[PDB]
Amino acid sequence: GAMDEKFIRETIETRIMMEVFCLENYFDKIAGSEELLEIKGEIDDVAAAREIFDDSDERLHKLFIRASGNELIISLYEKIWDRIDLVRHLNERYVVSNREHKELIERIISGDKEGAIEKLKEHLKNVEAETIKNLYTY
Amino acid sequence: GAMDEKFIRETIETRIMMEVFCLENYFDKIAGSEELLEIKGEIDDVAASAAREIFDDSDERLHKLFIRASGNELIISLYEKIWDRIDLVRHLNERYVVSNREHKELIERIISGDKEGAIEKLKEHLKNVEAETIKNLYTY
Ligand SMILES: [Zn+2]
Ligand SMILES: [Zn+2]
Ligand SMILES: [Zn+2]
Ligand SMILES: [Zn+2]
Repeated sequence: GAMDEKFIRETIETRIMMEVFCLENYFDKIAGSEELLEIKGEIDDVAAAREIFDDSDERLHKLFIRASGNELIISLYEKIWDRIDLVRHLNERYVVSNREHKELIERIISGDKEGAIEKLKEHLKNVEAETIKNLYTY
Repeated sequence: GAMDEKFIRETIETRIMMEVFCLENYFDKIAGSEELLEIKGEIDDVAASAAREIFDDSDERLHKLFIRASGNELIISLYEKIWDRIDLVRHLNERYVVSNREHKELIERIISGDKEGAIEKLKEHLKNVEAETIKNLYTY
């Protein structure tokens, strides 16, 4: 099939399914992880947010999945990662996605589980909307 | 790795992740489907005690329906990828009568519009299946 609106929407919906489940169910492990603080540091360390982005982005989303310790979930996420990576490269949103990550991280470390789950959904839906908005602006 | 408790628990957790997401987000499509009613009919057409022939066919169809209703081909394809594993785990412990009862209750919650209760029942069903499979991992 084509690289089209449906392909994009399916990718982001799958991410919401997986990443939000893991954030919700492994919230305390994520919040307590050294990896989270390292990612936060990498974001905080710069004003922009092109260099910051690709690393920090993959690391943050993959952390939520890894924290499950469920090797089947981890493997399924790795299986679809090239597709996830394609879709993220369709539209450059470094500054704004970075801001959303930073806010997500602060909700997590401050213990606002309900708000972190909301922010992760909002973030993925925002990314989706902007990617679809720009599908014909190449 | 081994076919052990962790393997089993990971399988059921994955199913809860996928199937509950799809039931929650495509509830009205599932509730309105002809397939759901065909499955219910197949369950209702034999005694609670006769679930064995019932079971394999109705069970795969019911769980796969939830996924299919998403219309998300990536989700559908990932569920298909893990299906042989799901099918292994279900075969580890024979629970035909009781799982069939749980399917019937789940279906009734769906067709009656009780979305919150259907989601609860699906989770309870998968967790009940998990617990019994682990309970019996050394009773072979
Ligand atoms: Zn790149
Ligand atoms: Zn992101
Ligand atoms: Zn069989
Ligand atoms: Zn079942």
